[PDB]
Amino acid sequence: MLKMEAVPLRLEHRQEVIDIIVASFYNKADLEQWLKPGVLRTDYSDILNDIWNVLVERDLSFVVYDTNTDRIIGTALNFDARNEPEVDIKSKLLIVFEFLEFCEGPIRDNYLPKGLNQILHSFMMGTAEKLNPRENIACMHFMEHEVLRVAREKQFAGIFTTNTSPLTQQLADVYHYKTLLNFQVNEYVHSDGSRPFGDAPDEQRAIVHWKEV
Ligand SMILES: NCCC(=O)NCCc1cnc[nH]1
Repeated sequence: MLKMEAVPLRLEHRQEVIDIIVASFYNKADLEQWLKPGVLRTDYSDILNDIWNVLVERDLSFVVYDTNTDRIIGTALNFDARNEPEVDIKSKLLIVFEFLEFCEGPIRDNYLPKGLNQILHSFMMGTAEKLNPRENIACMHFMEHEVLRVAREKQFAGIFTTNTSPLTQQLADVYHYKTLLNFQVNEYVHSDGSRPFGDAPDEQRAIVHWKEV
């Protein structure tokens, strides 16, 4: 059985976390696949490197170790939704985060509690490529169990996230997240009038989830 341990994010974890996040969102990503081409492996390392110190300082993120190998197999990058770093993303990933803000912004700032230390934004969650289905399913449950524990320990009012893959969306629903938006990603219009995910099927959703803790 997979034996896992959730360790808070340390500064030395940068390259291990970047590898996992690139693996989970490069050509495997449900939104990034439609921005092909022009999205390189380094675009997510660039974002993570720009926010790495603040991400570790906020002490809201953790990595998941396989205690049998003492290697990181998963990570949950979290921020206070009302206290996130300012990112000038100079890649095509700007459309992704502008789309996520398009999904989150209106709901966050109008229907979610006001003030800091209220909204725990589970904005990124990744697992290692080597994980087989069982290891991945088990690691996803472990990270969900831990973001709740971190949310309660850090005294947040609830967990807030936009789930962009069918697996994370289903996990959120069986974990009793409330659905606050079920948006069809091929209907989102970029600033230039185009639909960056217009080639995605109608069935691909960006679901904004929220569970009070
Ligand atoms: N509870 C899961 C949160 C998560 O990992 N969401 C990823 C959304 C995303 C896609 N591309 C950039 N961000």
